[PDB]
Amino acid sequence: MKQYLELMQKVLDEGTQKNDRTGTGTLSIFGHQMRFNLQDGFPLVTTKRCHLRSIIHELLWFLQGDTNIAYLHENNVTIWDEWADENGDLGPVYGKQWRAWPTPDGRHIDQITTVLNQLKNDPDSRRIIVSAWNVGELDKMALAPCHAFFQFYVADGKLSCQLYQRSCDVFLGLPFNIASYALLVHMMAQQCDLEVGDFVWTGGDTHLYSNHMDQTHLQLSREPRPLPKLIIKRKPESIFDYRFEDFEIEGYDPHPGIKAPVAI
Amino acid sequence: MKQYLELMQKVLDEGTQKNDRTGTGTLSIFGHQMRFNLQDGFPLVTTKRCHLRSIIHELLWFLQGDTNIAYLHENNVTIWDEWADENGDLGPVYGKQWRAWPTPDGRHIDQITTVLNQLKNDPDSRRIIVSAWNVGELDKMALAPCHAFFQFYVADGKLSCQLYQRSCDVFLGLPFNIASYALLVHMMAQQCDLEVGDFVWTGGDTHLYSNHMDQTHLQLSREPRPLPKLIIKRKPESIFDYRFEDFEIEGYDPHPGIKAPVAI
Ligand SMILES: C#CCN(Cc1ccc2[nH]c(N)nc(=O)c2c1)c1ccc(C(=O)N[C@@H](CCC(=O)O)C(=O)O)cc1
Ligand SMILES: C#CCN(Cc1ccc2[nH]c(N)nc(=O)c2c1)c1ccc(C(=O)N[C@@H](CCC(=O)O)C(=O)O)cc1
Ligand SMILES: C[C@H]1O[C@@H](n2ccc(=O)[nH]c2=O)C[C@@H]1O
Ligand SMILES: C[C@H]1O[C@@H](n2ccc(=O)[nH]c2=O)C[C@@H]1O
Repeated sequence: MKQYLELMQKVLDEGTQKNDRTGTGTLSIFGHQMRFNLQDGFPLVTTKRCHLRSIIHELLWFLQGDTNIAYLHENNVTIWDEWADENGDLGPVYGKQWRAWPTPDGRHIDQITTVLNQLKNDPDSRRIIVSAWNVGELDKMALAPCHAFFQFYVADGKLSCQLYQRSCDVFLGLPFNIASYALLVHMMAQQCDLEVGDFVWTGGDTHLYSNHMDQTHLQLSREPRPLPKLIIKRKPESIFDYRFEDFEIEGYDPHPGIKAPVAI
Repeated sequence: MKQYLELMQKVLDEGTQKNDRTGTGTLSIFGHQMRFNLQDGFPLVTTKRCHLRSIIHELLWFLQGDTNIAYLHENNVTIWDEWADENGDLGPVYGKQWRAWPTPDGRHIDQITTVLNQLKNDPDSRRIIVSAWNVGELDKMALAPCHAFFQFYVADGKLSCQLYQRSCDVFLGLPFNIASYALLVHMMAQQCDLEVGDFVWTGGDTHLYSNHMDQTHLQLSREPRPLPKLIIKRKPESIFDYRFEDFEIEGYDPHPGIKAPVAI
């Protein structure tokens, strides 16, 4: 996509070499922002082939509150296996913080049905936030939340969302995280009878690992293709009632897949 | 400053008209980021006289983990009055979250000591974050945090910071928060023997109240002058024992103050 390829060229032209926990080495810039107007097409990268099947099942899993990879295995998704313990558990990550964030006095807040009552009854609220970054449970988590915090906004009968991603692997993770959120925004907009506004992405430490460099320049040599289209064949009673089958992507013509190692 | 004046102009040009919770009405955009290189000078506005005495007692009040306006009345700063109760408490806002975030199991987390040790023992960390958006305790706060989340970063011996502001009064609140956070990056860099880097400001619902149009046009017609320079006169034993005496600004020659009505 024009925004994505421009970002990669920006950490390659402006990035500094860092070191990290996986010990792999990275080129890194700090602070970046881009916008996808969702009326223009579903933001799924066309200059390498992406696997939607993993993106829809991961999102459906987050919305059910589940944090054990059993659901994901049932559906042939293996994206979280490396971080999951003996029993499939990932600890209190995204799904749990979203559906049941624990309070000091034993309550639990459901941040997804809350954001939906705000979109319905007070869409002009400046408080329409969901946060996965609970400081109090980070130590019990498999990996610390990358897509940490996000906020919805309504303007001319259209729903917009801004994510703050504190750490971004531009080659491997970012294709995934922007199609995940663009898909959450069509689901909230279908439920609130609103149109789709924009997906604003904001990055903290936005980087490219050293062992993703030739791949990065291979992708960068491709001309982006026309952006796909999301067709939803049903309007479930709730945001928690979607199924994989209700989602169709039309017009998707990517350049060939590019393979690359995942850091530990 | 040029970055700040441009956002004022982006909200008047592009802003949508919204009805906010005070009934006053706002010119509003969603999603904006501004980068400040703190080597080029202290980012205090010069097209209107900003008052650093309130900016600095509030930040030392925050680092103390105090949520009561008592200390703030002793130093003649009146910014928190109409939101405190009849005993002076604001409930667990910023300072309580920064110094003592409560787990569901009794314990507390000191996010500034956590960040101090990360900049001194793991400076390449992509988790150098402090958050004040505690979803369990939002009910308990006199006002939900506007400056909700921030992340530090170190690259070639420089300390950077990025703040996410979910709500921003451009004419009134924004000069205050830019000076406040840029001030903390100097404190942190001084304790951690680092040089100062960029101050990335990202905003969600960025807005200008309708009753602030006159003052905006007045300020938008004034030319930005040289940024001040900040001096920290002595080096304290920790970040917790600084005082108002320790801070100074040479070369700050601003335009007159500009008086504006506050909305509640
Ligand atoms: C983001 C996210 C969720 N996640 C979780 C997640 C966890 C740790 C991480 N660690 C690193 N180094 N990079 C990541 O982006 C990352 C992502 C993902 C997990 C696997 C793949 C992956 O291996 N990629 C594809 C290859 C093609 C593609 O990029 O889609 C694959 O399925 O093999 C992607 C995302
Ligand atoms: C941001 C923040 C913290 N805060 C808290 C805070 C809380 C609620 C708010 N509500 C509204 N409507 N706008 C705000 O900017 C705002 C700010 C502030 C409090 C007061 C001033 C203010 O009125 N500044 C005046 C007078 C202060 C002075 O004399 O120094 C000025 O003209 O500078 C700014 C920020
Ligand atoms: C933890 C490492 O994987 C990256 N990562 C992880 C999860 C995710 O949603 N997106 C992403 O890019 C961040 C960092 O490079
Ligand atoms: C809640 C109202 O006050 C504003 N507000 C509050 C605190 C702060 O630091 N900055 C700011 O702009 C946001 C909105 O106009």
